[PDB]
Order: sequence, then C-alpha cells, then structure tokens
Amino acid sequence: TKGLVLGIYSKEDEPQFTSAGENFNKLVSGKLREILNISGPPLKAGKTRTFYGLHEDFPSVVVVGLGKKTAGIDEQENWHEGKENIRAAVAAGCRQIQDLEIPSVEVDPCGDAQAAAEGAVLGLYEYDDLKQKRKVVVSAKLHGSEDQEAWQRGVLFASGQNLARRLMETPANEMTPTKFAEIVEENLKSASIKTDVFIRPKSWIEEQEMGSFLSVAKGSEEPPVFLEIHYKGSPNASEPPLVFVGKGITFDSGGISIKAAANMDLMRADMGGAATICSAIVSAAKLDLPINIVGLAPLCENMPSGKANKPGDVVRARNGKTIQVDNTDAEGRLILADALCYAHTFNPKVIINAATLTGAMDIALGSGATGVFTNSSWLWNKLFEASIETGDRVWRMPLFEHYTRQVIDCQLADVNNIGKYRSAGACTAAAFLKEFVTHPKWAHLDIAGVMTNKDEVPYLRKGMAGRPTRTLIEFLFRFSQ
Amino acid sequence: LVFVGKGITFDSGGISIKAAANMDLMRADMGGAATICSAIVSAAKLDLPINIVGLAPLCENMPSGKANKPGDVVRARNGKTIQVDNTDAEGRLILADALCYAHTFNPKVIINAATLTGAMDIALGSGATGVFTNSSWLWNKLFEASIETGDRVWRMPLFEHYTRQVIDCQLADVNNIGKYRSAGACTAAAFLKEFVTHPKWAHLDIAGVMTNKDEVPYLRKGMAGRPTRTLIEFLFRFSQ
Amino acid sequence: TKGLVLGIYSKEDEPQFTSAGENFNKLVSGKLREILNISGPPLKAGKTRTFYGLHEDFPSVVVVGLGKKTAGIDEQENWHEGKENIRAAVAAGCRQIQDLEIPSVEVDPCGDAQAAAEGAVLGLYEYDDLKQKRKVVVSAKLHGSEDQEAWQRGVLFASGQNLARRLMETPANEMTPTKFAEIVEENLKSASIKTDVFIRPKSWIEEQEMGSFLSVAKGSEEPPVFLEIHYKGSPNASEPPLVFVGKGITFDSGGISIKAAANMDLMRADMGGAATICSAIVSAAKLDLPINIVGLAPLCENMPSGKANKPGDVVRARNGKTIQVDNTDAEGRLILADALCYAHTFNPKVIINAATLTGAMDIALGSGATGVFTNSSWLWNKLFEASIETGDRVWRMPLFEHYTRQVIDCQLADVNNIGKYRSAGACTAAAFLKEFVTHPKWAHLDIAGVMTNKDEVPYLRKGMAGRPTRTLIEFLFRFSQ
Ligand SMILES: [Zn+2]
Ligand SMILES: [Zn+2]
Ligand SMILES: [Zn+2]
Ligand SMILES: [Zn+2]
Ligand SMILES: [Zn+2]
Ligand SMILES: [Zn+2]
Repeated sequence: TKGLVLGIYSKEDEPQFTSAGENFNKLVSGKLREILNISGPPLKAGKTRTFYGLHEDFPSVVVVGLGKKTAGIDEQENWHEGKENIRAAVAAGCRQIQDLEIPSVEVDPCGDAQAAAEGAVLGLYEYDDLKQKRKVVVSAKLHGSEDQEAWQRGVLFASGQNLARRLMETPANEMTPTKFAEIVEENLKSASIKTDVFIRPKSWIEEQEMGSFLSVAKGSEEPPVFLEIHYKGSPNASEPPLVFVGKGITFDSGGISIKAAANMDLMRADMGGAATICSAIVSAAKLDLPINIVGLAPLCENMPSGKANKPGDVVRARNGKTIQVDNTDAEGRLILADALCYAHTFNPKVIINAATLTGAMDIALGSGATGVFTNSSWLWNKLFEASIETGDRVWRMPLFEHYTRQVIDCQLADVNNIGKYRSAGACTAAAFLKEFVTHPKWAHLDIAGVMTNKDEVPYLRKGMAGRPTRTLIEFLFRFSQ
Repeated sequence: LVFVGKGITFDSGGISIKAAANMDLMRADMGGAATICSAIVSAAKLDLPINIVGLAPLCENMPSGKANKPGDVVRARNGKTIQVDNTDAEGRLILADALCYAHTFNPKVIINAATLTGAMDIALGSGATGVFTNSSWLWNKLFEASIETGDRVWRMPLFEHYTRQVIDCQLADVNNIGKYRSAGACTAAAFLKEFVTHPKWAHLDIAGVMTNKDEVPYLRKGMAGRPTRTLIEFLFRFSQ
Repeated sequence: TKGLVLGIYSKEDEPQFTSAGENFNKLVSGKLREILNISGPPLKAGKTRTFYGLHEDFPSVVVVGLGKKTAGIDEQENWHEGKENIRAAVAAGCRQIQDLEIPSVEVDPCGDAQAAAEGAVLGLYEYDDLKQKRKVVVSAKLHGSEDQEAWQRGVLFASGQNLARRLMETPANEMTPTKFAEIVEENLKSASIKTDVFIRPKSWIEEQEMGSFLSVAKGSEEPPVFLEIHYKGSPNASEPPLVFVGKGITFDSGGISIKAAANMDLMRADMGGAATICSAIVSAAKLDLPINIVGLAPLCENMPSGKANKPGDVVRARNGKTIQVDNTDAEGRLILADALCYAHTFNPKVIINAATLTGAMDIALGSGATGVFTNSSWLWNKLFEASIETGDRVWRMPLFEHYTRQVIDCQLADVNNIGKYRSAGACTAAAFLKEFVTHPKWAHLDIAGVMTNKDEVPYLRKGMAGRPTRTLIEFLFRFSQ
C-alpha cells in the first residue's frame, strides 16, 4: 500500500492546499476538504492529521500543516523559514506513515521539492542496527514527476547528514579508527571514480613528525589512522583544493584527566568532526561538484593506561612548536594541531576544520547554532549564507588576541593546551588552533553543542544529529558555482 | 532613550545559595546599575542634547524565613506569571518588572545591562560584553561605539529556540531558568524578550567583563566598570 | 460536538469490539470495522486510532486497544491487569479528544465502568491554573445508562486523586499551611454535613506540648497550622475512628542542612502526605462510607533563618522523649513524632500515616510501589489487597529492631533524628517513627518515590501524581464493608 503526505497552509474562507493537495481533493470529489473540515481545528505548522480510505491506492493520507505560504527569510532567526516549515511538516507526516508500518510514501513537494525530500529522509532516519526490534524502513518518493532533480538533490543532502548521524551514533568499539576509515573509503568510492583514499598507518604518521597526535594516541591499544580523502572534481587537476579537517576521536574518556562517568557514552560522538567533513565530501562527489577537495581526519581513541599522556607533558607538534599538555582531556586541540599543519602542504584555497571541541560551546550557544571562529569575513559570509538555506545555523565567535595571550602561558612550552583561566574556553581553544595556521582563510567550527538532538530541531529523532553537514555541502555547492 | 540596570547589591543566591568560594564578588551584582547610571552622569556632564531616563531596581538577594522558594510563582507587572525554579536567577525577575515600566516612557530605544550570567563568562570571558538585540540598527551603533573605546561588544543570538526552552508551562507562563543547562546566556536573554514589546531593545550581559585581572592593561586588578565608555560614546554619537 | 471513545481487544478472524463498539459498528452499517481494517495494524493495549465523519453526532471516534479480554489479576505484578488496561486505554482515547479541542466525550465502559471513569478523569486532568495558555477542559460522560453507579464511583475515586495532584502541584507560596487547611475544609464540608474541621493555630499547638513540630516551624515566618479533620460517618457516634496522619511540609528547603539547588522546586510537594490522606477522607465522605475517620496534618514550612533549628539541637516531643536533630532536613520525622502521639488520644482502631519521607525510598522502589512499614500483617494484607484493585501498588518494607538500634544512638537524646550510618534510610526513618507509636496496628507509607509521574503510569500526565490516594479510598471502602 502507499501512504500520501499532503500539505496545507495556515489560514479567506479555506486555508489553501498545495497544488498536489488541491488536485487530490478534486480526484476524491471534494471528500478530503470535507473530512478535513468536520475533523477538528485547522492544522498549524508541523501539525498532522491522518485520514483513511479516501482512495484505493492511498488508504492513509496524512495532511500536514506548512505554516504561512508567504514565509521567507527571517531576518531575526537567520534562516529561510518556509523551508524549515516544509522539512518539519513533511518529517511529521512521514513518521505517521511509518508508525502505521506502511512501506512506501508519496510526498507532496510542497513548493520546494528539495526541502520536502530533506524532511522525509531526515525525518524517517533511525539507527536501530544492533537492535533485534527494528522499525519498518519506508521509502519516500516524490509525488509527481515535475521536479525530480530538486527532490533528488534534497535526498542527497539529507543522506550526507544521515551518514554522519550513523557514523556518530555507532558505539566506539564498533566504530574504531580503521573501521571508520573503511566506511568512508567505501562510501566515497561508490560516490565517484574521481577519488583517492589513503588510510595512513602509525608508521606514516610517525614519519610525518606528528608528535601531538601520536601522544594522544599512545595510551590506547587501538591503532590510530590518518585518513586522507581526495575528491578531484575540478577540470583543472592542479586547481588548489579546499581542505576540510576533522577531529576524529573515536572515544574520549579524558585520559588521565578522566571524564566524570555521567553520560560519558556520548563521547563515542567525539569523532563528529570527522563524520561531518567526510560526509560532506561524499555528498560533494555524489553531486559531481567541479572542485578539488581534500579531507583530513586524524583518528584515534583517548584512554587512561600506563603509557598515556600525563598532565604537564610537553609534546612537539609537526611545526616544531612545543605544547604543554596541562589537561589530557584537551586532546582534540593536540590532534588538530598536527593535521592543520599538514593541511598547508596542499596549498589550499580554504582550510575549514570541524570538531566537537568544547563543552564551553554548548554553554555558549547550546545547539541553536554551531560556532565559527574565522580569520576571514569572506569565509564567514559564505558559511552564514549557506546556513540561511539549510536552516542549520552558524554564529560567529571572536578570534581575539586576548584569548591567545591566555594560552601563550610559556612555563615549559611555546603554547599551553588549556587556557590559563576557565573563562572563554571555546575562545581560548580556537586561539590555540590559530597558533598552527598561517593561512589567510581558515574557519574553525565547534560542533560540540549541536552534537545531539533531543527535541530542538523537529525533523530529527532524538539521537546524534549529524550537524552542520548540509551547511558544508551547501557551502561547497555555492563555491563550485 | 531608557537605560535599565540590574541593581542586586549583594547576591547570595537566596535559597538556591551560592557556593562560598569567591562569593564576595557578588557585591558587584549591581554592576548593571553602576554602568547605566555612570553613563547618564557622564551624558549630563557632557551636555548631550537628548532625553535619557535611567531605571535601576535595587535590592539584595538573601536566604531567610521569608525568602523566595524554588517553585514559587510570582506575577510580573504585565500580569505574566513566572515560575522561580532557581532563586539565583533573580536579576531576570527584577528586570522583568523594570523592563515593563520602561515602556511607560514611550522610549526611542531600551538598553538594559546586567551581570546576568556566568554563562556569558564561559562564552566570551571578558574579551567582549555580549549583546542580544532584536535590532541590527542598535547592534551597529553599539558595535561602532566600541570600536572607538576599545571596550568591545559581540552580538549573541536571540533565537526562538532558546525561548521554547523557557516557555516550559508547568505552573507558569514562563520559567525563570531554561529547561536544559545549555546556552544559559541565550535562554536568560530569551526570558527578558518575554517582557519587551519594543522594536529596539538591547540586552547587555556584563558578567564576564565585571572584573579585571591583567586583560586590559590600563586598569588595575579589581572591579572594571565595563562597558561604561561604550555606552557614553553610543549616546555621544546618537545625540549628533 | 461529541467525541466517542470506543475500545477493541487484541486478537479468530476479527479482534473483538466491546458491546458498545460492536453496537456502534451496526449503527454505521459496518463502516467502523471497514475503516479499522483498511487503516493499518491491529491496535494493541493503550494504542489509539482516530476516525472522522462516521456519524453525525460523533465527528471524532477514537478506537482504543484494551489488550486481552481475558486479563485478570497478575500474580507476578500484583494488580488486576485488565483494569490497568482499561484506565490506560481510555485516558489515551480521551486525550486524543482533548487535543482536537472537542468539549465532551462519551466513553465506552469497556466492561468496567469504574476503571474507564478513572482512566478518563485521570487522563484528562491538568493543572494549568496560573497559566494564560489553558487546555480545553472536556467533560467525560458514560456512553450509555447501564452502570452509572460504577461510572460515578470511578469518577469519585479519580477526583480524590486529582485533588491531591492539584494540592501537591500548586507552588508553595500559594499553597501555604492555612491555604491548604482552607481548601481541605471547603472540600470536606461540600462532601458531607457529617464533618468537623479544626484549623488549629500556633497557640493550640504550643498548649499541646508539640515541641518537635514547633521546632521545625519556627525558622519560617509562615504561621504553622495543625489540621484536624473529622468525618463522623458511623451510625455509632462512639465507634473508634481510623486515623490518618500526613506530613504537611509545604516547602522543604532543608533548613540549615540546606538542600542542593537542583530540582528543589519539587519540595512544594513535601506535603504530599497531607494531600493524600485528606483527599481520601474527602472521597470517603462523598462516598458516605459508614465509618468514623479523623485526619491529622501538621502543616508548616522548613526554612533557614536566624531562628531555625540547628544541627545538634535537642527538642522534646509530646510524649516527653528528647530527639537530637542531627540533620534539619530530617524534619518530617520530627513533625510526625508529635502528630502520631496525638493520634493515640482518639482511641483509634487503626493509625495510618503518609509522608514523602525519604529519597531512600525512591532509590529502593522508585515509583513502582509505595513502601509500607507496618507492625501488623492484617493491616498489610488489607492495604496490599486494596492496591491489587487500584493498580497503585504497595510493597512491604521491614520493621526490624536492627534499624531501631541505629537510631537509639543516645549521645544527647533518647532518639536521633537520622540513623547512625547512611544505609537503610527508609528503614531507619520508619524505625524512628515506631518510637512514637504504641498502637498494635500502625502503617507508615513512604510516598517519596511515587510523588512524581514522568511516563511510568500511562494515564497520568507528567507532573505531581497524587499516589497512593485510591489505595487508601479502596482500603476504607472495603473496611466499611
Ligand atoms: Zn577530550
Ligand atoms: Zn575530545
Ligand atoms: Zn543570582
Ligand atoms: Zn544576580
Ligand atoms: Zn526535609
Ligand atoms: Zn521533608
């Protein structure tokens, strides 16, 4: 059987159906509006109502509130409101169809086939892999034939996100460093033949003088990996690549500066930064975006042991700078210090890194937006514009020499791994990373607060969220224009 | 133009009592009143040709046998009920009535200042004071004002996302603390938005720029008086 | 308009409707089963499905899964399963009718009019009093005329509970000691003319030598009250009363042993014990139960101040025993010590007290059951049997001299207010109270873990739960037989 998701707008006499809803109402000789009318209150945005037996092929029709037809970019909220309405409403419709165990659903494009595809595929996603109680996986399809490219591009963007949620969600004993490197490799090679994957072993990592990455890694028995992803999509094979770097800690216990036990299981998602940048690169190659992109993810685990990093140790990063490890839980900093050095080798046009770096970001913006520190207002503008379309917001945070001073604490080393005071922890972790970039166009995104979803963005179940993957794909999309 | 300032003259936390460590700095919880009143004294010394009202609710927040209890529902001047879930989120409560009264004056602009939240300190920690504003015009004038004074301002988001977190019904129209711990500056500001209907309001969270240690060199270590010159400079330029 | 809630049983060909569902299906010429059939999967227990436009008078019909028709008493779970199924299913049906803002609902009795009334009235309850956003309050009515007494007795039992949730939920600055005493007075006097209410002031309380109650009270500015409720429902006016005692702390801050800030707002519900026993007595008088019942609730607030109780103080209870107050947050103990002395004055047949005494009860049984300590297996049996009918369980906990030894710590006093070790805190708080009863039939119910509902019992919204009020009404009901 099929289910049909149909949208309507908020209230004229009648609140308007979409063209597809209106066309369905004519095909059932006015029944759909009749029952909608005797059924109760007008549906508002994100609200659904389900009707049965109106048509032989659609035993379940779910009508969904899209909000005001007029909705556009909201200057205060910094997103396109209308598309947010369409993702929210279609996900709520689709999820009613899966609770009735119906295996396929025709979705009305609602005026924007791309965001309706994104609502349906985000909305229906689940991670029930290691459970014996799995949900019915239903397959969403565009209702109609008129903008199947826009539907399929949304399908594409919502899967990139879903790959990243899956990557993040999987338990750390399953998603080890080589296992993640293998999933990404497999996915990237299915995306395009214009790809190259290098799963670099410890041997290579130590030939590259990556001392601060290697010192995080040694306290675990799990072999680290340096994952080098290439998408050569430019016609000019010598066109300078954009490089994405991502913190891939596959589990963070804290090391010897050990984490509290409460809710420590969420640190399986400390490789969110690698999940995010690698999924956006798989999507860019599926999209055959005409640009060269390198992806760099140092993968390792941070564990207490008799060979772990000790508070006070001084390690040497690939640029020769010494780093005093004052707290072993400020490990991503260390990892990214070498990876951001290596990023420069590629002669990049742009360097963007992503990391679940700091609980300070969560106290600061708590999932309303991911924080970005950038030395370039041009980069800031392109990322900000990219998030107005996706609804997955970005908010700029300061790169002031003020926070740098706080981490240039000599004592034994050139730089300290944690700021001198507790204040502005996101700001001093970003200033730490500035010490390893000499590039005029670098952006640091702190993903820690947008790592999980509970109820905040309606089209995502409660779980690891995969954010800001579509802001990154959209940024690449527009850049390759 | 009306300036409003949190004047808690000492904050112990009430029954949600503060930890003992470094509690002496809450003598500076009236920093918001100190800041807006000093800028108005300076504007009148400067004979700036504008009308300015300053509004500072002054009181102390102490545990006693008549103190506010966690869970109480109080009624603000606009009739909204407010569930006091934590008595240490008191400035919120104080400013809720004062920002109602601010509207009586038919103001061109409403700016309030408060040492509201240690979350601001975790967020920007004295590199800048945080400002939440429903107007980019206000943001631009304040930002420009701080380029001259060196005493920086950094915009922070007023998203309905943080509002949802504080519109927790349970007993009241609004809760006094956000549902989750995340984004505490952002949900305290969204709480205050519930009491303004004015198209040009700015909320400055002064908590992280309250003290100086070594960060801005021309100030000894002590209570810093920030962002007073950004405010005087903003008034200066406005009266041009 | 009306909504109709109709139940069906789990699966024969067809899963069976109730008589009312079956009768409605005949009135719509087979439409209801037809649409039920094309609509999706068979409803299981507590699941609902809503159908629109089957009949002019019922634009919304909500069909609800009752589980197996055969369900009876479950030996492992210690409740009547079937009635639990009916409360759960009818509440879920009724709440669909309120989300559509329909103001009245006909409810199918489902084979047990009493539990269907209880599901509907519990299910629909809300506490939105001080909000400007209130829900539509819908009015549930029995579908039919055949067992309107059973429907109305369930209405009665579910309101007693709802009075107690409301009492518990209200903020402590509104529900002060005289305000609560006034609500209870007003309600009891509407229940019967066979009632007497005494709101005893401080003056009386100090003439009665109630030193340990008075020492909790003095640290707050709010005047304490001793509430004495009488329901003379026996034909023999000299028939010995059953007495119910309840801890009425209207807000507990901890005093000088001050509570942590986190979630302290829930201590507005520390008068749950008074709420519970007073609501059961209002219900017993509405039910014109032929017995004499006295209700005793010491009401006060526990606050830090310059006149509050100090850790180490020795106070004197009404029986002359000294009590060392080692921790001021073990105040209910102190309050109940005088009230349980006074209870003996009444020459009672039975003494039952209820108190949100101990977070140790919550660690022990955590809302699966309220804990009862009783020196009588006869009392235990009657309470246990009473909870098999209501589904609101009771679990016996030990009154061993082992826990008594732990609190007979002399040092300055006859008894200490907290046990010597942290272990068995519910057990040593109950052993403390045993020191003030000389009656052969006393039961202590520790209500702390069943104080709130989140998701655990389906027919209650998330909030203060009013438990175990119907176990108490049911116990009185059977006793007066
Ligand atoms: Zn860490
Ligand atoms: Zn980490
Ligand atoms: Zn405070
Ligand atoms: Zn304060
Ligand atoms: Zn207590
Ligand atoms: Zn208590």
